[PDB]
Amino acid sequence: QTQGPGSMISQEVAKELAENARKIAAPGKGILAADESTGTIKKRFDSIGVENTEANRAFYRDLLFSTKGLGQYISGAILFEETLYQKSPSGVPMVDLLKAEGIIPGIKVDKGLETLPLTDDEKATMGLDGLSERCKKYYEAGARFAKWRAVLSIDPAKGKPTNLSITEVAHGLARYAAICQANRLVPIVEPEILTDGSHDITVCAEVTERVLAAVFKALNDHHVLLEGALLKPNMVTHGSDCPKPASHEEIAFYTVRSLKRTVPPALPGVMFLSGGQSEEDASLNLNEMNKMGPHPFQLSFSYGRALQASCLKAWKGVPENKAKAQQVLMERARANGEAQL
Amino acid sequence: QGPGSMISQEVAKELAENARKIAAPGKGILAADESTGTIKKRFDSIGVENFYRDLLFSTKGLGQYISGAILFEETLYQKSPSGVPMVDLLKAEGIIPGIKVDKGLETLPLTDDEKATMGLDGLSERCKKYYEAGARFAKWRAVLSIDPAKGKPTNLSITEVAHGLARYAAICQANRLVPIVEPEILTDGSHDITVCAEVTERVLAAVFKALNDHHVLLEGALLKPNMVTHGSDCPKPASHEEIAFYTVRSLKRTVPPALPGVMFLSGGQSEEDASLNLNEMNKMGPHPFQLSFSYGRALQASCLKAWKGVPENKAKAQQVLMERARANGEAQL
Amino acid sequence: TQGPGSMISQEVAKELAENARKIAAPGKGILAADESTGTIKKRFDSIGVENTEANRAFYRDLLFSTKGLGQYISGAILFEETLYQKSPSGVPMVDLLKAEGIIPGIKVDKGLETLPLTDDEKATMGLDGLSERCKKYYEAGARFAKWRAVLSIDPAKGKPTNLSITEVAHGLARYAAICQANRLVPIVEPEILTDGSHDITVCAEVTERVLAAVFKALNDHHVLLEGALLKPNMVTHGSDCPKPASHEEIAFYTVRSLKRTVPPALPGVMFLSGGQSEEDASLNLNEMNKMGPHPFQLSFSYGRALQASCLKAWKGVPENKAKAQQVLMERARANGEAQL
Amino acid sequence: TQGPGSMISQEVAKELAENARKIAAPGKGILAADESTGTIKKRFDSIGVENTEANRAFYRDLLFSTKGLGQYISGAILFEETLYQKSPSGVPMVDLLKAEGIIPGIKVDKGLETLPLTDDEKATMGLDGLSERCKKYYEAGARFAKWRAVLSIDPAKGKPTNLSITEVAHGLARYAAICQANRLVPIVEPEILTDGSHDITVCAEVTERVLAAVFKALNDHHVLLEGALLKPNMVTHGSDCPKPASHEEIAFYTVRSLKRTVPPALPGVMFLSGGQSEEDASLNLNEMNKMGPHPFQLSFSYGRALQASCLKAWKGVPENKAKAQQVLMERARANGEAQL
Repeated sequence: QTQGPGSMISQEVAKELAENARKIAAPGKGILAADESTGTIKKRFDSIGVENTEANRAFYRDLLFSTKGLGQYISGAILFEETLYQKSPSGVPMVDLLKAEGIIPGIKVDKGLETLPLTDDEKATMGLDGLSERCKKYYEAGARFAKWRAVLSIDPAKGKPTNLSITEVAHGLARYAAICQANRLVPIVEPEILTDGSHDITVCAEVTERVLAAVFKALNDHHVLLEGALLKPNMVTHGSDCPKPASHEEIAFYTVRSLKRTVPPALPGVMFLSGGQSEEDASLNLNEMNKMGPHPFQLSFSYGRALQASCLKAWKGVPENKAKAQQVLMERARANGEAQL
Repeated sequence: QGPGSMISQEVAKELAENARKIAAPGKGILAADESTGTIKKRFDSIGVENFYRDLLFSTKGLGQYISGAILFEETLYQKSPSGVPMVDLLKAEGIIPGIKVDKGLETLPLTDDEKATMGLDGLSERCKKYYEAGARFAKWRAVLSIDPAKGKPTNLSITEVAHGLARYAAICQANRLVPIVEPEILTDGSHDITVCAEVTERVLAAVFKALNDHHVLLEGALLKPNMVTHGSDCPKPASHEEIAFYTVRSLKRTVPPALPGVMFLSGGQSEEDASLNLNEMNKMGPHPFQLSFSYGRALQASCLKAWKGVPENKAKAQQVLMERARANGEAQL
Repeated sequence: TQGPGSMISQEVAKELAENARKIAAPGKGILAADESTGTIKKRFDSIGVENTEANRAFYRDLLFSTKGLGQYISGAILFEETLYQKSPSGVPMVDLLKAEGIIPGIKVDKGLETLPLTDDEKATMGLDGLSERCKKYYEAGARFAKWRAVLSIDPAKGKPTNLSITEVAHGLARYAAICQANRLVPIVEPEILTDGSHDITVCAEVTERVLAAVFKALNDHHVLLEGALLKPNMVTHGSDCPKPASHEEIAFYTVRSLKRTVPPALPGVMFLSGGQSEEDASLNLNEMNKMGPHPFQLSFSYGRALQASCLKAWKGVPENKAKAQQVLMERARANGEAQL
Repeated sequence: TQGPGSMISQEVAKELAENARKIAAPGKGILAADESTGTIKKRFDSIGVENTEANRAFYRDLLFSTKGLGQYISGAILFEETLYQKSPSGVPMVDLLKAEGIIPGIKVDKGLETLPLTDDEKATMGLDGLSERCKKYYEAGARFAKWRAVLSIDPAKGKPTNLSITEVAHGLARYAAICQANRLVPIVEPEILTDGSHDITVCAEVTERVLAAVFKALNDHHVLLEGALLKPNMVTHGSDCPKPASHEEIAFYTVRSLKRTVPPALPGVMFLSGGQSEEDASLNLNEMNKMGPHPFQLSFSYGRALQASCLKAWKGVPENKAKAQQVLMERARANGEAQL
């Protein structure tokens, strides 16, 4: 009587998933969000007088990924599907640039949000249909991790998040994570609890701990390998309309505590969203968290698109401005990494 | 209290009434809209190749014996050679259109090939479109296996099928479609009828708890399970009376009587075996829900056998189609 | 190939089913005669009677020896003392009940205790030694059990909380399985209090959630629904609701919540009636029965106030015995026929 | 904001965390001296000593009066009598313990009972009266509790079934919450027996399912993990397994199963061991500690065999006190050093 090999992730894949997961959530570093859609790229390119063409998107993302030494501060890069199959102007596959900097490619694989019937606009995350085939293709193209956004909200008067909300989120997250790992992708698990409301931080801690207990029990039920998975929740914070906002030390305290109360330490890392300005509250919050411990999980940042805002402004679509632009990107990347510690 | 917490009185009434009509006394559901390939096996006994849908739909009086018809999506938008939409022909007969909306099966990772049913993505939009085109019920098939040595059906299997069914059902009702819930427990294996009874009760308990959690209106839903039987390689086959007994017991043990009907899958049985089993079930006193057995395949079969591929036999082909529809229908009374 | 020890035996299943069917008779009801020494002290004081064991025996003899009472009473709840007690003329109480075909039963829980770190939400205690108690009670002639679980409705405080529901359903399932392991019919009692100003739609919602969880739990614990009974509260508005539901509304919602959650294998559903034929509960169950035939039998578990006028008529003095019994006989009668 | 009644207070949380941290000391272990009157009657009969309260008191006093014992002992399990016992010089046993910094605790469950219609799978009884017992125990000086749950592994029979796991988790979480509501640290004890021929991978799989369920339930019942301790079996092959695991494998899978399921807020995990320094468990725990620093402390809860040599050195002779204590001391020392 033994466990069948078909019931476990193989040695090869478990080692790959663990190694990649560990590299992606590096404390010195962060994930570059370079996955704007055509529609979002239009707004950005417009701000600098650049025409939104496929070729120019290739110029822009070559500008990002070919920045010499970026991998010292950037652990991974989120790509739009177009970019995953795209070559630079000089003929170099985007994934090859990333590889040259040791930056790990990833991609969003969900199909967005849909209201759960008979809830007060509480949301399910869709995308399981054809997800395995997508993950296979993506891995073959060079992606090594996935994203999948789930959303919960807090509203005590309306009983949010309802049981159904939490059940759905946990199930979707677990299915998506197992499917990812079946296709050799590290899943980034993302139960995002919105800050909408005037609840204070203790409420957010309570909700967070309940949601995370549920999510990890679900991950265990679906045979998800925590050693090859990552967690990206919101930090534990007061609601945006709370009249008594938490301090950075408090946010650090409650976030570390919720994680330690619910996250098994087999999970190698927990990441949080930062808007990529080194002085912003998310930086301060994470720095305060790192002052504590050290922890059973690596802490790291997933950077919003604004990280490369100045890079864009420096470049302006002008070839001659590449070096300058890339210099700027480095200094932002470095400074955000350093701000964590 | 509150507004968007409940199904409206209007919609709940429509769903309840349509579920009632679908699971009507003395009637069955016609399953004769079939694909290109699957009618090669069907044709090659009658030996014609390539109107048929017209032959099925233009059969006057069929509503007496047929409560619903299963259509493909394309058929919903299709018109008669006289410009009449197929769904308007079905409507004139009082026959309710329905459609299978799941996207088939996919292995649950790290299980021994137990299956998730796929198809929630875009499902709500599809359902809205189908209602607009005239569909009033939907069908979703989940599959589970029995294998005591391998712990099948596993907790993950049961959990996934219950989740997918409840999700599907809630979405259907959100788009004014009656959901037909089909948790199919395969008869593979050597287990006897007591094992199937035990598993069926566990599965249906999980499924109806999930349906409650997802706010599914039972009054506007329908259940389509296998009858409870011995496994196909079982050395001690169950009698008709035993099948009746354990099937009725499993249902009474797990299914709230707000559900208007239970319409059994053919499950690999003969038409007359299924008829006999249902008869033994009817012997077992009045039930809180309508019980039906499936026979669309047999109807389509004998109609095709009458047709033989010649345009001359149309009338005859329709007459027998009515006759058999009657015989099967009245067998359920 | 399922195995013997995984299911209630045929004989015991038959016994449980038959006793359950008998307990939930439509024209009849359960007599609540299980006053504690203290309660019975109170309303013995109400008629100037010294609360002694002998006088309690007099009183319950007077109840259970009413000739014909079995036409309107299907079961009787006893205090433990009474289960082992003889009438003053030497007849075992259970023998008196058996002569009238009245089935004896008894409460087996040990009351309520707050769930830690909840807002005063309650677990029902009583599982320790419960099996042994049921065995002995059966041995003494008991054939059904009672176990009160409590939940509250409070939207502002998220009540009933998931932990409340989970605890109640676990404890109920546990209790019921043990009962049946000792050949007792368990009366499953998830009582949802009427505290609050919520209207009837809120109570219907909560009742349906709670009952769904309860019956899933009963299934998880291998409980035989065929040999069990349910006694919930009727679905109603809150005691402080400004817009109260009507009798017809109450019937509609109660029947609907049951049909939406209770599997038909369950042979009966009982409700609390205060023992008067004209009160709200009677009219409610009446509207319920007017609403066509049901998968479950509907019945009444009468409160200790039913035999009150019998006690007033008795006044402890022996000469009134017959008289007292007459009163009882009519009372039950009036309460029986009113259900249908 | 969150209600203060929804959380363990700062003072109590701090007390629980500190006591838990002290109990799960890596260089130490828990002394088990909670024999009942019968058990101690057997152990005394082994060395020709009359089993009286006087002699029991002498024995307990000899154990707990060992000066310096607090170096290798962080806790002591007492039988209820011992908690209220005094030395011949009138010093409370718990005060002797306090002087050595050794923390007292007590087993509070009421043993196992078969879950109905299971193949003799066991529920743990003891929740009735548990809160009151815990309050009294704390008042007498108790600071931790023990509660043993038992599961088995049998693939052909589908053990541990869902009901077994569900029950174990429910009982453990209720008990944990009640302890913490009375300021006791609960040691949570989901014991998975080694009966069977399965190999270590099966045990690991089962352990991970069981622990996942236990910890979800601990969360559902608002159990403060910072003030709790876990005491599972090590992950090993079954006792009849033909292909036994190595010490390194046992360490690997045990550590893995814990890291896969146990949140790092839990200060420590303790395993069961005999009083033998070079026994399997000691080498296993040793192999575990070598696997770098862990998110929780690893420790030992010793069996009643630890003091067997002390008990034998005593010989019931008062003059033999001083030496016997040395025998315990040494016997403790090795056991502490064989862990790290």
